[PDB]
Amino acid sequence: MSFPKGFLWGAATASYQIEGAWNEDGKGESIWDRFTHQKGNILYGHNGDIACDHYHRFEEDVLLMKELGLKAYRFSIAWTRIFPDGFGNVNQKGLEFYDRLINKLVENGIEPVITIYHWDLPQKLQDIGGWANSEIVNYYFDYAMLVINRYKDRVKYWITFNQPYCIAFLGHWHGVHAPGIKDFKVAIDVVHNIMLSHFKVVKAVKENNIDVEVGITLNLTPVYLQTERLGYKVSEIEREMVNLSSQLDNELFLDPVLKGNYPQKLFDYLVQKDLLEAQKALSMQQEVKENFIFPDFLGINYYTRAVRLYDENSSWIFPIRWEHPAGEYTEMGWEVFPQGLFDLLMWIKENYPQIPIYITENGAAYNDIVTEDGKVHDSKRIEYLKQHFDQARKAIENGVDLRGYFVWSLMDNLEWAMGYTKRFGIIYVDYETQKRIKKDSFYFYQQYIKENS
Ligand SMILES: OC[C@H]1O[C@@H](O)[C@H](O)[C@@H](O)[C@@H]1O
Repeated sequence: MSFPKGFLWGAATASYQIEGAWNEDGKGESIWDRFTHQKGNILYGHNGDIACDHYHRFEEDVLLMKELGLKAYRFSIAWTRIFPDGFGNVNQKGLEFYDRLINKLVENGIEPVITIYHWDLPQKLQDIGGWANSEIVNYYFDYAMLVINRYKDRVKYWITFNQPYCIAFLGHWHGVHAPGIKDFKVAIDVVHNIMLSHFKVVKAVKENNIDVEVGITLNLTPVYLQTERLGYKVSEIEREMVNLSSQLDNELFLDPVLKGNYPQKLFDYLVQKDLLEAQKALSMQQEVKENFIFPDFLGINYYTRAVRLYDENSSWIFPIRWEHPAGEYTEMGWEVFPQGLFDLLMWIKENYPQIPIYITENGAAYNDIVTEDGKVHDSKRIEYLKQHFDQARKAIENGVDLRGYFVWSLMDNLEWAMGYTKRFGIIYVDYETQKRIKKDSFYFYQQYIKENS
């Protein structure tokens, strides 16, 4: 069973994680510039001031992509490089960088896939409440339409948002991501404003007859029951409560994007527990129904699963706990579970309308060391990729409309609050010299693309 003709074998990055040049050429301050410049937020006080210096070295990086034989390259645009203040003055030097990057990609036969928002909100917009302020929808819209209109001739695939779960909950509930806010109700407001922002862009692309594909990227976590792993009888309350908990991860974002409503079971529970105001629940349902429009593709970020069970006295917002099955784990503490990719894809196929699917991120963090001969023998990363590739092939064989696969990541980069301590690249980056070293996984992926295209 072969991968389809034209399958987009890719690699992915995000602007804040690789670009550096955080205050060059009139670039405004982002919430991640602010967050990493405050003590106690990032391991080892790492920041994205320099990162992989991709802003200056993009030409050499594109050459590595060509050598690799990528069909596509997924990256994000830094809003603050285009509108330093979020709205108003457009920065010509910002636009010129992405002009040069995109042209270089096109010259090398690589399909650009652009994430419009990958977490780096302008701090000036955060100053007025960021994603919690419904004015953000229009500011985002103007930014998105500017870049789409400028690049639509060279860029066919656009992703409105990457991982709304993180933007909302990690950014505004747990506060482990920028902007570091800790309020569940604010986080739900953010979810809603993201959905409206997304819908507005999809609508404008259709209504203005812009010939591009617009999607959104969600991290999805397939949830499994510890009780079933153990062979016990599953109680009704357990199944119900674990289902609720997994709706927070998955359905809360899939349902509005693909069906035009929020999951009602989740909302009923959140209102009952005074985690969501009854009025807001009704308004959110109505506004999403009014503005809903089906997208052109679904982007899925997949890394691992979760195993859960009922626990009446848990400190989580649902009475559930997590369990840790035996097996292999990455430096992130994430279970290596390729089967979860297959189960997830089949579950999307069976429970949602037909839609093309791209795996916009999948990869693994291992503690790479460079040998004396200047190599990186990341055989565990290779095994991780090989097994997930195989599950993707199996999903295709079972009728999933999978159209691409982007490895996270093209190169080692700043892993947000974990700093540079987590290496996901198929290319090693020595942060002292900015040298790029092709890992063994680079050559494995190169070969894999060659024999599956
Ligand atoms: O946490 C590892 C990776 O998770 C993904 O879901 C995010 O989109 C990436 O930006 C991040 O580097």
